[PDB]
Amino acid sequence: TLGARRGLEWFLGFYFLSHIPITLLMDLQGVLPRDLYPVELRNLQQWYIEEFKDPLLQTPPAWFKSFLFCELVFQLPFFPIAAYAFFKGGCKWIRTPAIIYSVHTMTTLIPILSTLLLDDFSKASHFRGQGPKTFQERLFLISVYIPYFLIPLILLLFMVRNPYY
Amino acid sequence: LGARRGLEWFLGFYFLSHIPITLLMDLQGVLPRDLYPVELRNLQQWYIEEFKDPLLQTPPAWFKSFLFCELVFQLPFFPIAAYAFFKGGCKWIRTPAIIYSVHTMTTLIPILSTLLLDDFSKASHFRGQGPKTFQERLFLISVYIPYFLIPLILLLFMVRNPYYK
Ligand SMILES: COc1cccc2c1CCC[C@@H]2CCCN1CCN(C2CCCCC2)CC1
Ligand SMILES: COc1cccc2c1CCC[C@@H]2CCCN1CCN(C2CCCCC2)CC1
Ligand SMILES: CCCCCCCC/C=C/CCCCCCCC(=O)OC[C@H](O)CO
Repeated sequence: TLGARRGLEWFLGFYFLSHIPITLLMDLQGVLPRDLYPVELRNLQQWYIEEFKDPLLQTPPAWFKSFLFCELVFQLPFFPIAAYAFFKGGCKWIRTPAIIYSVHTMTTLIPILSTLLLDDFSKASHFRGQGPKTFQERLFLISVYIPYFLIPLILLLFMVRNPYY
Repeated sequence: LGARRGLEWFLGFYFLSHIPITLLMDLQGVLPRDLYPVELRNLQQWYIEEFKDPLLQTPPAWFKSFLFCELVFQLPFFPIAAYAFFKGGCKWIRTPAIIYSVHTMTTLIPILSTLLLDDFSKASHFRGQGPKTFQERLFLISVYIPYFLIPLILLLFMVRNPYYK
C-alpha cells in the first residue's frame, strides 16, 4: 500500500490545496477591499470573528497586516506549486522552497500565538474589548492557528532529512 | 580576493558583531535589566531617547517573541556561522543559514512596516513613545534595515552558490 513518506506527501498536498481557499476567501479580507468579496462571504468571516473572538483578522494591526501581504504575494503563489509537487512525487526542486515557506510561516505565527495567549484584549487595551477574555477562549482561538505552525514544522524536518529530496 | 570571499568576510563580521549587539542591547527588553551594569543601561536609554525607538524598551507581545527567538535560536548560531564564513567552504552551513535568513527577514518585515506606517501618537498604545516625523522614521529604519538586507544577501548567496551545494 502507501508508504510513510508518500503518505505525508498526500497530507501535505491537501494542506497546500486547502490553504488556497482559506487564504483567498478568509485571511485576505483584512487587506483586500470588501467590494472584491460577496455579501455571503463577508458575513462568513464575521461568523468566525464573533464566535472565535479573533482580534487580528478583524482589524489587523501593522505587524499582522504585513504578514497578510506576505501570504498574498509569496505564500499564495507557492501553494499550487507545492500541491502539485507532493501529489506527483519526486520533485526534489521543492526542497529549498518548502524550507523557506516553513521557516517563514512558523516565524509569522510565533508572535500570533504569543499575542493570543498572553496579551490583553480588554477595554483598557487597544483592542477595545474585541478578543478572547478567558483561558478557554484563548485556546479555542489558538486551535485554529496551531495547524499552520505544526504542519510547516513537519515539512521543515521532512525536507532537511529526507534523502530523496 | 574576490566577491565571494569578500562576502564571506563581510558575513563573518556580521555574525561576530551580532553577538555583542544582541547580548548588550536587544535582550535588555526580554532579560531583567538588574543583570546589566549602569553604563549599559544608560547606553540603551540614550538610543531609545535619541532614535525614539518605540519597541525596544517596552516590547509588545509580538516584538518580545522575536527577541526570545533571537536569544534561543539566533545567538547560538552566530559563532558557528562566523566560523563557517571566516574559514570558507563550509558547505554544511547552507541549510542552517537559509533557515536563519528566512527567519530574520520574516522578523523584520513587521518591524519595518510598523516603524514606517503605524501610529505613534499619545492616543496610540505606544503613548507618544515612537517617531512622529517621517525623518526620524528613516533614522529608526536605518538601524533596523541592515538586519533585513544582509540576511537577504545571505539567502540569495546560499541558494545559488555551487560551493555550498
Ligand atoms: C466549518 O468550519 C469552519 C467554517 C468556516 C471557517 C472556519 C471553520 C473551522 C475553524 C475556523 C475556520 C476559519 C479559518 C480562519 N483561520 C484561517 C487561517 N488563519 C491563519 C493562516 C496562517 C497565517 C495566519 C492566519 C487564521 C484564521
Ligand atoms: C555609538 O552608536 C551606537 C553604539 C552602539 C549601538 C548602536 C549605535 C548607533 C546606531 C544604533 C546601534 C544600536 C542598534 C540597536 N538595534 C540592534 C538590532 N535590534 C534588533 C531587534 C530585533 C530585530 C533585529 C534587530 C534592534 C536594536
Ligand atoms: C552607512 C549606511 C550603510 C547601509 C546603506 C544601505 C545599503 C543597501 C544595500 C543593499 C544591498 C542590495 C543587494 C541586491 C543584490 C541583487 C538582488 C537581485 O538581483 O535579486 C534577484 C531577486 O532576488 C530574485 O528573486
